[PDB]
Amino acid sequence: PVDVSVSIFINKIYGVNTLEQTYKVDGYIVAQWTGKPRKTPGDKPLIVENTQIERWINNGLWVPALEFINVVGSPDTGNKRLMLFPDGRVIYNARFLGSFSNDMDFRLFPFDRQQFVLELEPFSYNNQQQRFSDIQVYTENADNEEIDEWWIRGKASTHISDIRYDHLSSVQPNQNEFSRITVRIDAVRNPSYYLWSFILPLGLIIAASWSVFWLESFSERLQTSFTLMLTVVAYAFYTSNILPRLPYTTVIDQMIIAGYGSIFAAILLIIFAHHRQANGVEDDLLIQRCRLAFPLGFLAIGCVLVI
Amino acid sequence: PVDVSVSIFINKIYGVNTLEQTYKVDGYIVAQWTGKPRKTPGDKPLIVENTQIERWINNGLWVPALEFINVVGSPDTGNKRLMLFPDGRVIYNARFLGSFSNDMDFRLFPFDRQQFVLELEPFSYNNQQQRFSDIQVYTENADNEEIDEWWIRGKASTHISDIRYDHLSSVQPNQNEFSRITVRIDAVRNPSYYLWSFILPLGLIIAASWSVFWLESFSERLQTSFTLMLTVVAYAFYTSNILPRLPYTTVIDQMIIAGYGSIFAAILLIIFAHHRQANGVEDDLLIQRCRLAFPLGFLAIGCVLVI
Amino acid sequence: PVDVSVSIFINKIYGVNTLEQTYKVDGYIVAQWTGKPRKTPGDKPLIVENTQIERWINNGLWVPALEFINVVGSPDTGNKRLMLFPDGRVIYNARFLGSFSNDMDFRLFPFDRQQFVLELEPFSYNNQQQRFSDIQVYTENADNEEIDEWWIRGKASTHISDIRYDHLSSVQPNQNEFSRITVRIDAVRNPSYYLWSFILPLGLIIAASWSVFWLESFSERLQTSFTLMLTVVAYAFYTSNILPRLPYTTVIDQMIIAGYGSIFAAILLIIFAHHRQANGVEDDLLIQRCRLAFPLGFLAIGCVLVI
Amino acid sequence: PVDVSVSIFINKIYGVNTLEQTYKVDGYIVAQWTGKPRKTPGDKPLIVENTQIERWINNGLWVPALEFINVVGSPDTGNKRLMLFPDGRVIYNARFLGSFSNDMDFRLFPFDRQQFVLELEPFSYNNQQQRFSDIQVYTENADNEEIDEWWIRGKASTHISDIRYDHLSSVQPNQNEFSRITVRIDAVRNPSYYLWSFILPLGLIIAASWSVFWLESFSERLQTSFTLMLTVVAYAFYTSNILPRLPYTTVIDQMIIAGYGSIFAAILLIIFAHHRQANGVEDDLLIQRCRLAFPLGFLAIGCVLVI
Amino acid sequence: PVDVSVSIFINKIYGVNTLEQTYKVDGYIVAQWTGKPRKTPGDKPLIVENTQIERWINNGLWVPALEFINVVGSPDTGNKRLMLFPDGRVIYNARFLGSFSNDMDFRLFPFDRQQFVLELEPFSYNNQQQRFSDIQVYTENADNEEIDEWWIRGKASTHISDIRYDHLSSVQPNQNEFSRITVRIDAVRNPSYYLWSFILPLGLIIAASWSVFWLESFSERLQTSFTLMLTVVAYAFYTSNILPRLPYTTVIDQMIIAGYGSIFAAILLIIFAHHRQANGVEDDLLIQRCRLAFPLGFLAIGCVLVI
Repeated sequence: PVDVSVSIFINKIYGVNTLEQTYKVDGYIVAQWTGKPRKTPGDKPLIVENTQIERWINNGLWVPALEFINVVGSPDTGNKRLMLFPDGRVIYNARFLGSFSNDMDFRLFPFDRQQFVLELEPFSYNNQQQRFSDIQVYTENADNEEIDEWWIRGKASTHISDIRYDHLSSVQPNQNEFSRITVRIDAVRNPSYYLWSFILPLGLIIAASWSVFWLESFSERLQTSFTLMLTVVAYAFYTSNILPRLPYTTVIDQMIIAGYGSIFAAILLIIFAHHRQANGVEDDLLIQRCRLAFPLGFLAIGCVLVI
Repeated sequence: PVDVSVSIFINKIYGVNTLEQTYKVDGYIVAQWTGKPRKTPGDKPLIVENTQIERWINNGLWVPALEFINVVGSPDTGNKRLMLFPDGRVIYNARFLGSFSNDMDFRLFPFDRQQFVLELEPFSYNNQQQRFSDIQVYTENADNEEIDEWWIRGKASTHISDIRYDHLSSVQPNQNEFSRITVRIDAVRNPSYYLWSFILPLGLIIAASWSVFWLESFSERLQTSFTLMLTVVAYAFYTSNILPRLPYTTVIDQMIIAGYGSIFAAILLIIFAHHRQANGVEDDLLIQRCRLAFPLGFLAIGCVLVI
Repeated sequence: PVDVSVSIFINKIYGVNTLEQTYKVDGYIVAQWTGKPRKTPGDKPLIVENTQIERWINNGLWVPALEFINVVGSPDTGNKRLMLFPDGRVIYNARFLGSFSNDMDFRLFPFDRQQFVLELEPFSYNNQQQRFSDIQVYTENADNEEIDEWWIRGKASTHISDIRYDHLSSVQPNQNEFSRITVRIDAVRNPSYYLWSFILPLGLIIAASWSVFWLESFSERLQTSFTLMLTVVAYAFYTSNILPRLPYTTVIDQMIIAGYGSIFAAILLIIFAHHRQANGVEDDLLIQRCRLAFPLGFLAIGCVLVI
Repeated sequence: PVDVSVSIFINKIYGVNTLEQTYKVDGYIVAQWTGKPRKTPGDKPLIVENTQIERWINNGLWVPALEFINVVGSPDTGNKRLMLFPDGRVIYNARFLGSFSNDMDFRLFPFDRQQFVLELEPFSYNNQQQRFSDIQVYTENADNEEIDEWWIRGKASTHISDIRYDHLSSVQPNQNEFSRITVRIDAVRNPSYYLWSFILPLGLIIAASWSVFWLESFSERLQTSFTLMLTVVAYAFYTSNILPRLPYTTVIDQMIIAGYGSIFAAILLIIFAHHRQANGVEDDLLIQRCRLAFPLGFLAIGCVLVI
Repeated sequence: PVDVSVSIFINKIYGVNTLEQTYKVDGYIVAQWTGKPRKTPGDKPLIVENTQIERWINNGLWVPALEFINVVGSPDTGNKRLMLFPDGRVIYNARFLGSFSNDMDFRLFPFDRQQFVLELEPFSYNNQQQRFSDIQVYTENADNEEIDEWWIRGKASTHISDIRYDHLSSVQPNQNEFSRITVRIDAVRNPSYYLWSFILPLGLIIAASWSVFWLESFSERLQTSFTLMLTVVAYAFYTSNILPRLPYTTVIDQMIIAGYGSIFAAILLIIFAHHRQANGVEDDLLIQRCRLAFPLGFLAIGCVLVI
């Protein structure tokens, strides 16, 4: 059971893919273990650089393949180095950029918060053959968050576990568990742009829609209702052209639907108010009371919506 | 006739491209067979990792090439391993990400349901030379479907078959059959987003369009009809900018066309009512009757559509 | 002069790029010739798979390079095999996916019809050194055309030709000709989507635009004309955001221009009728006349255009 | 100083990237020089194909690296061949597809005209070590200009020069010169599409905007002005969504700004006419003057700006 | 401590990605150091080209791997050469294209100013093993800035520093410092396009929106306000579809929000004027006053909001 100590440096996380639930991570990976002692040039450690590494494998060196479980396709392995010590220690250091997978819930967008995970596991060697001892994940402070799309909330959380693959061969008695490293980094989306350039104008438009009941004529009210409908449609289009593709309704989508329904209920109430009573009465109490009740009814419906 | 037992682990299915009829599949592939026995270091099984694999082949090891039939270009094979047992067993294990093709019908979108298929076949060796014994496909449960784009409905269906290529050589007596593994996985699209953010606003706009006959003046009616047409145009624009490119009409496209035809028929009826009777009679009976005859008749039209 | 018999299996054609005039083609390529006999294990033919291929070339085996002339960049070569027969026969079989070029005229879109071409030619060896004997192009029937964007109409047309590169050396007497295989596949675009969601709504919008002359007042007519102009603009925008990039006007672009001109001529005719006569006359007869002359006149203009 | 004669075949130029000032070039490159004589298999010249080339380099063959200076990243080198003659001649032939950069000015778009340049230079050897003797550039006729986006004006123009890199070491006396081949191909953009589907509808919209002064009432004029503003806005959006991204104002952008300013000046003139006279006399005389003075000053500006 | 002198030639900077804070840089990298003398053919230095370089490493040539710190994934290594001198000097020259990251603040867009940085560092060798001696950064003048997207303001600033990695082993006394080269290039964005086609039309639209108070009727004012709102919505749509994605509000976004607020305050003031005094007195004094307070107050608040 070989003891392996790892350390993963994280340079950047970016490239959010909402539909595919992937994210790009660039950083470093260090893995250290202890092998048979060896003679080096002098007693100083030996340095082996990318191509030369393969040579040592062809001559019998054991370098285990550590696979990113949650990765998406072969990542872009940058420079890689082996440091070989005379006492047998071996250190594998590699720059890596890769697309990783994780369950991501975007329903509370733009106020969502996610957690980027990394999953390391030996590809061929089990835990009875090769064991994980140490994890250390370092994230740069970068406290000037205002510029970045995402805000990291705390340093990385680690988790070593043992994964049991049930569905395997039947001649292998007990060598079916593997040592898996899982790294989690919580982060929150910066909603400033969506607050100011999406939410605030939408609320202003809906308030303007409420301002329809201050028209004197019925024809004016009903005709302007369609201008309001078209306004909401154009705004929803601008929205959808900017916002990311998704298979569920975002919060902004819900505000859009709320504006649609408010205008629809306004049209219904306008028609009803004009054609309610007898003796050619428009029920002036209904119109001039709705002129202030409609904002409060909608605000109560929205405070119930946030639940 | 070599008996090969395979096992395909499916990690993720995503990236549907509607125009190309492709979908990306990331997972593992395992293949086991029995060859001539071999001496290993001790009687313990030997493990060979990516680069060294090629070396063993150059010294005479026979590793057959298994091609994904329905694949699109060279897939991205990640880490790969050979496990060699002293009794002759050989196991090939490889991580793979690839884009696959299949007939996909999106006419009932966004309520469509598809089936992702995989087709494995030996590239050069026929069925009289190399045979498939077992198929085993494992899919993760992933029971929090509400977030995922597609909902897997059931376990995978497998089928070993014999494929016969007619157009071949003329010296080949009986070596013209191949062993093909076929895996099918049914799936259904999540229609929530298109129901709430597309279907509901489209229907609400169509109802608001119906509300034109409740106008008193004729000029108001005809002038407002054009604002309604422009609303439907902007809505169809927003729709088409979001929805996937396709060569046929989706259900939503049909609803857009239905809104167009509804407004056009409304304009025709408005003109008819204004100039049906003599001496400039409005024919208010027609206007009042269609005020509620358009909804029932159009729902009947859509019902005869759906069936 | 080596006789080479080829066979090209065409699995799928897709991914047309209008601006680049490229299209993606995935299939197989087979090339067969007869060489000096060779010793195999037994008298059964020998099979060589991807990597080992290079070894055989390095030991003196002659494998000619066949270049796709009309391809765009290095294609994605999948699995490849060499079949070596004891009598000297050699068969090269390779899976290939590539982007190919051909002159493509999209003026009649969405009613255009194109033909996908493939051009094979030996890269270095001339016709006095290497000759093409047979071509056979196989495409699966796939008679369920309704799903696919393009409809293949008949089997591929083949043509062996000899191409003479003029600009060559001046000491070379006659070794300047090459054997080129040309494959052509005619196909027609499925216009259903563009028929129903583009052409039909456009005609409906243009007829509704003509319906402006049924307004009683002049001011109503002129004010509504601008709502119609904006409607056409929004429609052209929807179109252009959806339709493929091109450097020339499609049929749909001309229909957009036709709607533009119809609305503009309508505005011109409205002003003319308002100010045709002296003493504040409206020339209502002109409005009544154009009310039906615009359908007839514009459809006569469209039918003269379609000749 | 070795004399090297090259030959560049140009198959296609496409894929202009406006922001990056890049263009895709697909063609062939041939380079010939004369070396020490050599023994061939038989007395006929020997042909070496892609993979074998590297082997021949390891055995002492001198093949200089010729770099495309203005290229962007590693181009896609397809098949490459060495033709070795017994008299010592060496010919390197390779298919190449690459993205190239050059100063491109798009200010007069869609009436712009550009020139595609290619820049070849030996990577390691100077002019005293390796010299360019001949250039021969072959460009396809492509006389079906109506379909192609760009019109080539003439065959390629070439220019060999010697480049001196100032910023270098101080021990190198005069070996700081390199032989650079420069190929230039002038071309003019076909403006038909942008003329008919962009310029003409925009001018028609602006003329309709001029038609505001023929409204009788003041309220009609001022209220219609805002729908006209909205029309220009929607058109400008359609424009910018189709037209290529750029860091400067195109001619079409200038026409958009001209329409905007025309509508704004129209609003100014409308309000001025309404309140130029005391007691708010409408001053219809000003409207009757400006209705045909405004297009006059506009088209005067349109002819002036051309200078 | 090996002294290494570098030289970085910068060919082009482009491809700014606002969300990822990356930019593509193409140029050359030169590295010079002095090793033990060597026998060459003659006294002229020996030149080694790309592939052969790798061979020389397997036979014992020491070429240190220098990594770009701020790069994103393996850069696109073009041609590379080794020049070996008899006096012991060794020079590595390589063409490179890569994606680089740096803190980039786009808040003052379109007047933003950024700085493109490059960070060079040895991958495996520390400063006691390998040191940087000289920096020389050469940038082409390119003084025709008007065409290019970005304008470089001054020549590059260079800086050698020593970077200390804390998290390392604990037996290593002082081998925790590395020699880092830092290159900074200030640059300013070309605002012409965003000035003329975005800022100026937006200001004209806002002034036109102010021109609503010159309407005589109350209904005219209130109904026209909604057309103005819709105009602002379409304009914001056009902007956001063209402008680059960002997580914060640009200056242009602030102007859009300001137009929104102007229209909303105009509606508020209209309603207030309609119901300011008893009996729904319209308060013509309020309209007179606001006709000049709204523009002047907007100028004052806009001048306040920038300091």
